[PDB]
Amino acid sequence: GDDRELAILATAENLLEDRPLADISVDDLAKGAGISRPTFYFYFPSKEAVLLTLLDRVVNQADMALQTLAENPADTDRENMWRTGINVFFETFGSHKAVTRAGQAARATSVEVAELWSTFMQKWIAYTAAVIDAERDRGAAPRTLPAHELATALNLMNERTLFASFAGEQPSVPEARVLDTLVHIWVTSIYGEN
Amino acid sequence: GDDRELAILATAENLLEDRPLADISVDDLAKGAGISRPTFYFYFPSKEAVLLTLLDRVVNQADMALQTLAENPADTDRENMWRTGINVFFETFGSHKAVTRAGQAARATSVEVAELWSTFMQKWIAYTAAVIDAERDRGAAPRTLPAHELATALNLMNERTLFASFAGEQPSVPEARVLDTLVHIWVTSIYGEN
Ligand SMILES: CC(C)(C)OC(=O)N1CCC(c2nc(-c3cccs3)no2)CC1
Ligand SMILES: CC(C)(C)OC(=O)N1CCC(c2nc(-c3cccs3)no2)CC1
Repeated sequence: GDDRELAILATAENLLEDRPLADISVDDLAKGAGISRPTFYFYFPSKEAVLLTLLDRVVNQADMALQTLAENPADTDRENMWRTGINVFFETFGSHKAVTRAGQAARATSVEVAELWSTFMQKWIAYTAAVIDAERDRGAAPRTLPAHELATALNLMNERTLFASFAGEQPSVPEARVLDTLVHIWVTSIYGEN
Repeated sequence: GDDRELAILATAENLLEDRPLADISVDDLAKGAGISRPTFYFYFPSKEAVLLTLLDRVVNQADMALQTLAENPADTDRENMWRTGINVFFETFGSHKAVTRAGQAARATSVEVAELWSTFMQKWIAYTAAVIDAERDRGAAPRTLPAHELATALNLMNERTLFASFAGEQPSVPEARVLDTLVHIWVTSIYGEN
């Protein structure tokens, strides 16, 4: 009943390693999962619904992980604080590169995928702006740009930059350099007077 | 002979305002251009080839404009220097939002579009890193991150952020705030010790 769904999901992720969604069929997924094609159709209406679910799981896993840090006041400098937070996304999405690649491409063809991404991007930006605001309150960061606007561009940077790196796009920041790169830009733009 | 091509190009850009490429037909474009369908096929092999050409023109227009500034040593502060350069892209792409939207989406389905974008992104990053290097040489900017890595992430920020704004994505930085936002992050990350 339920392993069947989980077997579909694993097969989908497995097969996403080697080819896009357009090159994987319901037969491909039923076959991998040890089920017939109409039995697939009991768990999912389409291969696109399988992707949506994979992406949902990865996005939520990154969100929950971020909330774990949000509840814990880890004794450290400002720089370490942002690094560990950026690291949540580096590690989560980086541990699921195929789903991330596929999920990003699916934004353009699927309003459910587009909505999903939009929802969590809104949450992550709001939390970032909440933290920049706290920093400003305590006199740790200067009152420069509107915090929500600053938080938007920085999170958009992280999206584009982390994902370009994972896919090895030309141009991209090498995966082994991306964390350091993003953290530099975050700290100097949040804390910098100029 | 040649206005016919230019009429196809104008009709394509006109029609891109109201719907995507998938909702515009060769008949749509021949019709707008005052030509028959087989006469279209003399100038372009596909609607996708019409897009590629539109994008090529917009990318080159932004590149030439950037090179005009690159040759001129405009007397001003560091902040103004980057602002006018970022402005080249804000203005060019912002004056051609439909082609930009369509051209960005076409990256995913067209290796010629993907290659085109990749080529110019490589050029623009190289020039940015060349300027950061000059700044460092003259003692204007500190030797923090590798310049080419810094330049990559900043240009990726500009890509994602400017384009999200133009399309009015949720989340996005309002178009009237995006220039100020990007310039802040560029100046603090290039010039900031921390
Ligand atoms: C200070 C704490 C740990 C609370 O927050 C952070 O350090 N953050 C908040 C969220 C930031 C974030 N990055 C991202 C994305 C990366 C890639 C695509 S979205 N989404 O949110 C990373 C830094
Ligand atoms: C200092 C000079 C004027 C030489 O350069 C700049 O100010 N630049 C270099 C190029 C930078 C750039 N932005 C972009 C993109 C914006 C949107 C998509 S690419 N490409 O290159 C903008 C700032």
